[PDB]
Formats: sequence, C-alpha cells, structure tokens
Amino acid sequence: AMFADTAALKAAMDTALKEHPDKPVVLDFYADWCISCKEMAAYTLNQPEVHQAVDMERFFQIDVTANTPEHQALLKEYGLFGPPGVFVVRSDGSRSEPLLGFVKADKFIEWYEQNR
Repeated sequence: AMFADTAALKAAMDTALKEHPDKPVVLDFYADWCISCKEMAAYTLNQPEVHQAVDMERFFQIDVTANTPEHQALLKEYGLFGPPGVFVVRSDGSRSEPLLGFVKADKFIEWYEQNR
C-alpha cells in the first residue's frame, strides 16, 4: 500500500534490503496532481508482465501530496522537486537514475532490468 509516513517507508525499505540484499527495491514518488503517476498506475504498474519482471512486494510508493517537510526532505535527498520519480534502490546504498514520466510495460521492464 502507499505510504505517507517517510519514517515508516525507510523502515520498510531497510528491512526489505536486509531480507534480500541480492535483490533491489523500487521507490516511486506519488502525488494526486501527478498525471504520469496516474497513467503509470492505470496502464503499467498493474500489468501482469511487470509483476512477473519486478517483485512488487519490493515496490514502495510514497505519497507526497501533503508536502510536509519530511516529504520535501525525501524529495531533495532523491534529487527531485516533485513527482514523477521512480528509482531502483540497491542494498549497496546506490540508486539508479529515475524514470521521470509515463512508460508502457516493456520500457518499464527494460528500465528495471538495465538498472539491476
């Protein structure tokens, strides 16, 4: 489910990386004004070929609609002003360049596979 509490989010991400460091996690920045976020949700993230390629139990979403300081802080730490923004985040600490808009499943998957 979508997070709004960044403390809860990091806790979940840290655990997932300790549980399977040989697998990355994915972090996705959502807001209710984000058109590409809603396209991703409707045409790509819900598609069976994505769930086959990406472990969606390892897919974390943070809702920054409220724009509280913790949201602002997290955006800046990921080099964003706002959504969209989808990162591959690895157990090493390193993160991929973000996907910054709507793509269909095949390009999403290509982006994931090429970024670990």
